[PDB]
Amino acid sequence: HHHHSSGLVPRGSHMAGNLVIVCRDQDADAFDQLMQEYGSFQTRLSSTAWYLNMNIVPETLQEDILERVGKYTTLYIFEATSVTYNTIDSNAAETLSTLFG
Amino acid sequence: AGNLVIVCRDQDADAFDQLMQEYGSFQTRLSSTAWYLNMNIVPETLQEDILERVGKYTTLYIFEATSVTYNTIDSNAAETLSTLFG
Ligand code: NA
Ligand code: NA
Repeated sequence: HHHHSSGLVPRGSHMAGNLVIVCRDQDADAFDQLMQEYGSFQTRLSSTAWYLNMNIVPETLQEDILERVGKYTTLYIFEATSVTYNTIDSNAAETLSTLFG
Repeated sequence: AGNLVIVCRDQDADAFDQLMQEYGSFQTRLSSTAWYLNMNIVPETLQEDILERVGKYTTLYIFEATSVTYNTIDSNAAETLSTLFG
């Protein structure tokens, strides 16, 4: 079973807010430093994209990030309602089912 | 339509971007490894399509999005999101 999907459901330890944060390549390392502050509630999907399970209004996260990295920084924050994904890595798959619900 | 965010690993960036071209003005590239797509497509169908063309061991994530907030230097992304997202 390498194909998976989740409706990112709030119930139990899965918070209601499901966010996808994307930056530009040039800011990858700075966004990662910042995302690590959210602990086990985020995971890095690529050098420039993260998933965050947290009850935070997107515009508020945006103001927070711009205050730290600078107001001329490019970023995109989406509220997600589902995820469909594929991985070949057994270790990444268990992290992800847990993080996604 | 539906609002999708597609993310791959850095190793696959060139292959994904070639493939995302078929969606024309309905997609915009946000970074090397992330795209926004405005299209009426089932996410598992998009996923099966991608895996058939890039390889079945490829890592990918497809999110259905219900809102976006952004600040950007990329004129194509600003225009595509502000016009198509809703
Ligand atoms: Na939220
Ligand atoms: Na096809």
